[PDB]
Amino acid sequence: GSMSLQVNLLNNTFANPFMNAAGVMCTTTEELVAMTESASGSLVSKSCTPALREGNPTPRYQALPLGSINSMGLPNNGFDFYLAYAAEQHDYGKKPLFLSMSGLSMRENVEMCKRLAAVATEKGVILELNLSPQVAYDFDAMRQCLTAVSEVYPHSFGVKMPPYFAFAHFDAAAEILNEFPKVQFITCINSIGNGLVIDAETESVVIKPKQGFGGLGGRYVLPTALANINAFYRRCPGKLIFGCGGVYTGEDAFLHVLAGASMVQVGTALQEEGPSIFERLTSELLGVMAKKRYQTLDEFRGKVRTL
Amino acid sequence: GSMSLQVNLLNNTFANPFMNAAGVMCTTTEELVAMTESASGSLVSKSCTPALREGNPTPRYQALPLGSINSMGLPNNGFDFYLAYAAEQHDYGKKPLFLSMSGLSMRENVEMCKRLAAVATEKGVILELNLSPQVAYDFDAMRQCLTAVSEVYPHSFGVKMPPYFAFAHFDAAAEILNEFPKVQFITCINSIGNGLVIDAETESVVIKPKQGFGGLGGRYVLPTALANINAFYRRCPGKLIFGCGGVYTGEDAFLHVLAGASMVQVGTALQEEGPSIFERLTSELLGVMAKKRYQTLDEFRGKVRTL
Ligand SMILES: Cc1cc2nc3c(=O)[nH]c(=O)nc-3n(C[C@H](O)[C@H](O)[C@H](O)COP(=O)(O)O)c2cc1C
Ligand SMILES: Cc1cc2nc3c(=O)[nH]c(=O)nc-3n(C[C@H](O)[C@H](O)[C@H](O)COP(=O)(O)O)c2cc1C
Repeated sequence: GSMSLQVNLLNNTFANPFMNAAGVMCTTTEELVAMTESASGSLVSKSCTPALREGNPTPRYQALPLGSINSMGLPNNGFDFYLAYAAEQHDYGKKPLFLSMSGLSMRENVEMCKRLAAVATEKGVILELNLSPQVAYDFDAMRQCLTAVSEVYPHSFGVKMPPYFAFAHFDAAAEILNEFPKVQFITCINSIGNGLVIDAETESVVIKPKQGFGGLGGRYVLPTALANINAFYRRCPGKLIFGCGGVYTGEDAFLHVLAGASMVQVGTALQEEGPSIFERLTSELLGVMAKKRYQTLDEFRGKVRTL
Repeated sequence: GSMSLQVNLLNNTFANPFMNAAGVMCTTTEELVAMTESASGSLVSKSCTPALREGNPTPRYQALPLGSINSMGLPNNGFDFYLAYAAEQHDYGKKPLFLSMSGLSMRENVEMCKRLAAVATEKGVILELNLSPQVAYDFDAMRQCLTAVSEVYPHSFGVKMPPYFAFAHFDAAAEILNEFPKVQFITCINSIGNGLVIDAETESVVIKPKQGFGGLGGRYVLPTALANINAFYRRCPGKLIFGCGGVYTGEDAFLHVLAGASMVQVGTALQEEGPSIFERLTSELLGVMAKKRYQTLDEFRGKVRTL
């Protein structure tokens, strides 16, 4: 019968839940256009700092059989660039736009948010604030960051979270997030931090920054991502959860949604395949839903069965 | 090509670096005997509490294409049983023995160590104290725990660590462990905590306890294990590191050792294959060493090349 990947949230309509992960194929004008032109339901711009940033020395990304490792070091074109893309260039007629922000201090985030507010009101761009020790592993730094943005930014927004690995941490993070009604979505997860890939043939690490230590993505991270999606799905019932981590197929995405995901972001798989991946993912997810006789995402979002 | 997998540490000689991971295939008398009869260089008994524990309701372990998920809940025969095995049954002639301890409180570890001391002294059993919201993720508690144990246990021991994901955490944990000369080895890592596996066919989780959340092992964890091994190798130059996580082949073990491992523990792969796996692994590591023109482990232990 009839089937739909449509999602409705944050006062927008999305043709499907798929979008890129912040930082993957969303740095340059061409990349942003290409994401807008793709079959994805949305897109998010590369996490930005106030000024242009070169990022870390190369090699700083390596694809792997089971995913990827990277230490990009936030290379990006600067806030003015992404702001201008949001203000003047993005076709909102095609799909909604998220802007990812990753200031190097609280003060940097405060300053960009003050400027973002106008473009968010007028054009409807949606902030994804990157919190992902790094800010979200320090609950005090995390509270302080959110308080500061909330104070100065007169709009809803969402937060991109590093993975946690303990229920006490799920509770502590959710408790903080729930004190901020402007945080209306939570993106789980960023990379699994600081893995170390060694190439047995060269007896060496495979990226240059940080003695070879870098964030893991891809097949490595799927169960951690599902854990985090579901953990915050349960503990933040007043908020949406966006999934990110280990999506290569419609079936993978199906798992994200079962766990509680509203949108589903694609990192490593998109890096390897390019924006055409979104045509395949939509098809595949529709195929999974057809075989299981689901017609909408609402039917099974967050309905994973426990034993 | 005269090669040796010999390891020498804590006044002991080990034929090869391989042993079981604590908790895999060593809960019962039969299992400990089979581990002693196997080709492994050593073995460690199931993490013990003061009294026997039934553990969590089943299913509580699931093997996966990329590894395993479990929430066993420390099922074990109790401290008296493993103490008795160490004191009266274990053939130290065949290989050295480690005893893993996991009291649920500092007081419980203290009282077990008081009684373990005499057996360590007399028979040579070596303690691996399991610090893996839980205690390893709380740095003040960790110091307190090690102070308490160090006060009553006049022998070298090692600690079993959960993975960390941030350089600031590597630094903080290492600084504590470096306060304690009795901590002569560090085992990296326990499982990646609280993953969530969801079976797309059944639309459900795969283990019963804790709504399907459980510790991940196997291929999922290898780069995290290598990071922690190398992280602690670097920051604790006075100690040895035992690797644990994602070892299926002699090549995996080669990577553990390059990262800095002295002993190499085998969990998931051993659960799936049984103790004969140790003949395969010794054979495969020698093959990898012959191809790379190494004769001994310390020729390349810790010698991973950075860029
Ligand atoms: C090359 C690269 C660049 C990334 N850049 C960012 C970023 O700028 N901001 C961010 O929040 N996450 C960033 N990430 C993390 C991804 O957004 C995503 O959280 C992670 O890769 C998990 O998704 P995957 O398993 O689909 O790769 C990056 C990941 C990669 C591989
Ligand atoms: C069924 C099972 C039981 C375990 N029991 C223990 C335990 O009692 N004590 C402990 O420190 N670690 C325990 N672990 C964790 C392993 O020691 C090891 O740290 C982890 O499985 C990663 O190694 P692997 O990737 O080789 O599985 C257990 C793991 C599994 C799968």
